[PDB]
Amino acid sequence: DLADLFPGFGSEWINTSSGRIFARVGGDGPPLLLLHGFPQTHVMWHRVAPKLAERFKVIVADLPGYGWSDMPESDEQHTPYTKRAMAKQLIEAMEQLGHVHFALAGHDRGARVSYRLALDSPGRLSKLAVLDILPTYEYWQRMNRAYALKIYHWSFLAQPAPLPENLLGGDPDFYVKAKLASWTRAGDLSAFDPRAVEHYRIAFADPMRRHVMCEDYRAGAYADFEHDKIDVEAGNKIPVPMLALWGASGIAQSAATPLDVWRKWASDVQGAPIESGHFLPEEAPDQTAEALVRFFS
Amino acid sequence: DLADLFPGFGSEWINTSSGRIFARVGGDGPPLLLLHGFPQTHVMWHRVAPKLAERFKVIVADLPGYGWSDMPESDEQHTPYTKRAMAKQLIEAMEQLGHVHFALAGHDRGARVSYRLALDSPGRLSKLAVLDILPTYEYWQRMNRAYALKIYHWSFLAQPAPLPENLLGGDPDFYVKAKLASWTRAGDLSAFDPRAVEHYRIAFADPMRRHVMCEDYRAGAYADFEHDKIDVEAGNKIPVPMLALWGASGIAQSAATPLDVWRKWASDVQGAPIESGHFLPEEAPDQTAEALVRFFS
Repeated sequence: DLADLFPGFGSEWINTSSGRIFARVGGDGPPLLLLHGFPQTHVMWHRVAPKLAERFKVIVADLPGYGWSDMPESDEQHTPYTKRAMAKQLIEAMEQLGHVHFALAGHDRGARVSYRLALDSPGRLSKLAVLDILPTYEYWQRMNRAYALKIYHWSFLAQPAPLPENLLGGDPDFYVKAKLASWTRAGDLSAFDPRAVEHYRIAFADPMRRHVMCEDYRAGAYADFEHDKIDVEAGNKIPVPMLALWGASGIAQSAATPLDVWRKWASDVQGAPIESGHFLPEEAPDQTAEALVRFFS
Repeated sequence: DLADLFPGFGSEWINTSSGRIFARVGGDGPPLLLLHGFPQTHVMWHRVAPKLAERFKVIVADLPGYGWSDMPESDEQHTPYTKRAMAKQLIEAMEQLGHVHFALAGHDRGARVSYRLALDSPGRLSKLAVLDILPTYEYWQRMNRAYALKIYHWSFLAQPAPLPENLLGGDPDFYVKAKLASWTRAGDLSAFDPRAVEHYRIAFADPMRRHVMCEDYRAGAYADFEHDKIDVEAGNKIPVPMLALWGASGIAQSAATPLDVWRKWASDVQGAPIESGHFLPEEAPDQTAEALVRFFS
């Protein structure tokens, strides 16, 4: 029932100290790690990874706790699902492949892992691409009526268990599809490959998977914010050359482009809007792929 | 079978242009309208209404669309569930009883109706009490990270239909009990009369009632905020003598000091904290009733 959307990619279960990371691996050349976000899995890269795999060893991983990666036991502080912890786990996973210095592109939650990784261990990264995020700190700092309605799920999923878990169980299929549709330029699922939607839907149908996503968001409200706040206050910038791509209808320039935001977080950032909703690699795969290839090569 | 929590009170089905308002009616003396909020019905006054009914003609109304009141069909602007519309409907309902000048105490959503009533139609009110609220404008204006996590439901229930409705429908009992419990001081259902809880749960079990509550919150995020915004930016103050009561562990006190906020909205406001969570009339019936008797007398 689950299509293989990365023909010619191998499938690796990468052991780490916190559990297995699942990854599709293809290509040859410099290693490039691609991290999806919510509510998706690695298959969201299915339209762009083949193009990346022309020039790179492309590692398309499920985030810890997402997709087919193992789900580490969480704790009161949601530690394993803090971006610091997920970055540490993915660094460990890349080390199991002998990749200690790699390029990194993350979308959504994966991009939050990615810039936290860049902040915590910039020596691991040759280049960083983040797709359609601002740092978690920025979202919370920007919090106002408009953002609270737009990213209500940041506060909804951060509610204490089991409130979101129980509500999500009310109609998980609807919810994951609603999230997918509502953040696209189209407003429907037509930008997505149906077989990828089935990947997302099946992952979301697992209550334990949904709980992990809530743990991720709870981290996003608490530890991840605090971690970012320390960096803002210390003036710590990302020293890795980075590319920030955003959907022109994701979250753009009401009073500051993402580029102006990322410049405060990174010393070397280039940016471009992509004609897309949130799901750049699926809504605008050619435009995301060429931007990524141009940047990483 | 639902309990009668208002022994001696009559029951009135009041016709209005926007549907019938259900109300319990007891007492004698000056008319006093009591409005409940979310996720409650008029029965949350059942501990304080009989005390009030010694001194006042107490009309304990279900909000439009709540309890046993009719549910006007909403529209794209959530118009019947805007506090302005509900206020107008309750003015009509009161006019049906011959009450064109009355005292008004509202809690939660009902308090939002109440202060909007006082802004739109102050000549209708002898005195106004609002329980555990600040104006909707103020909640939205103070919606930073901490407050967005505290009252996430303001943004979650305001999401476009049928997203909240679909999630709420899986286990409505859980959600209504979770909100009742989470906003009390004790954090459980022990403040509530079990028979009252059953009223609330039964109303919440109706998907149309749930939809109405979301419409209320949708109005709260849009039209209500806009109406409030116009008044605050115009410096329109409530001229009706006002009592602002709030729970020391309630919702209003976590955004800001309530009396300071209310003094910006009201030319003649007194305030007192009550040791209580959000549900002042059920958590602190004696203190609430005494505060209301003293103020309205």
